[PDB]
Amino acid sequence: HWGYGKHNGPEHWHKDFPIAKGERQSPVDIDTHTAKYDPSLKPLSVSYDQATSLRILNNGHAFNVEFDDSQDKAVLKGGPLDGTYRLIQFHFHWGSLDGQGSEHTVDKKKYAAELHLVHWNTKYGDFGKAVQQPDGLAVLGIFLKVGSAKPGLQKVVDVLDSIKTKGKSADFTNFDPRGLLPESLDYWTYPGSLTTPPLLECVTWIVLKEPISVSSEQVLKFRKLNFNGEGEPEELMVDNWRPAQPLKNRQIKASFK
Ligand code: NA
Ligand SMILES: [Zn+2]
Repeated sequence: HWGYGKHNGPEHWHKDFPIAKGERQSPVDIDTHTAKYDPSLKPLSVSYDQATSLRILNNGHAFNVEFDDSQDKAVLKGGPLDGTYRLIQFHFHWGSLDGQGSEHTVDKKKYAAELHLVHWNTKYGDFGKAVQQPDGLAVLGIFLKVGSAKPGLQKVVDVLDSIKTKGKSADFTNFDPRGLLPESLDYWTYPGSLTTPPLLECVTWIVLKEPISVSSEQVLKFRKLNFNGEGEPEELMVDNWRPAQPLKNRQIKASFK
């Protein structure tokens, strides 16, 4: 019954998921002046040319665009990562107004939304086994600010009418996630967790420094989605973000000088 409301939101999650108070929880605030440049970090290799999207699903918390991860098509490697991580899905977190919505913050700044491209380490064979490992996942996080429209996002925006409520899905083939990337791949990285229950501490976070711009109209359509199922009282899907969590004994590294 976890969600984002007063009675089931982030402040309650620890009761069913005690790791919510663990040692490597996400998201965090990125304090830009103390994130040291690490010249040993490699350029990020984002290889999405062969990505096969399949479907888009409203899961009652966000919407997921799902990919065929049965072969090494769309993969992330390099950067802080050892080996190869396969893209399984992407989703967003966003706010009720433009001044909040992101999960990570940058010098306490909240962006209007945040895109998460979720990948699993192929050395573990399946996603379910990967989430039993401290290096099982790599999530590429990209901030969204409101300004000019993002052309590569419009196909997502236009299908949302068909998945308004929890449990609805639609065929979503031939979507190219390269259209959601900014120009620069400069990033910050740190070890963390899933930002929704079960909050598992599996994730190498890679957060890009450069936001993408989306239009007010694009994010307004996100905010017309529903957390509820069909036939139930309408609860707009907004403010589906977890606030920043204590950094504890971690360092955030920058890929850029
Ligand atoms: Na530091
Ligand atoms: Zn997420």
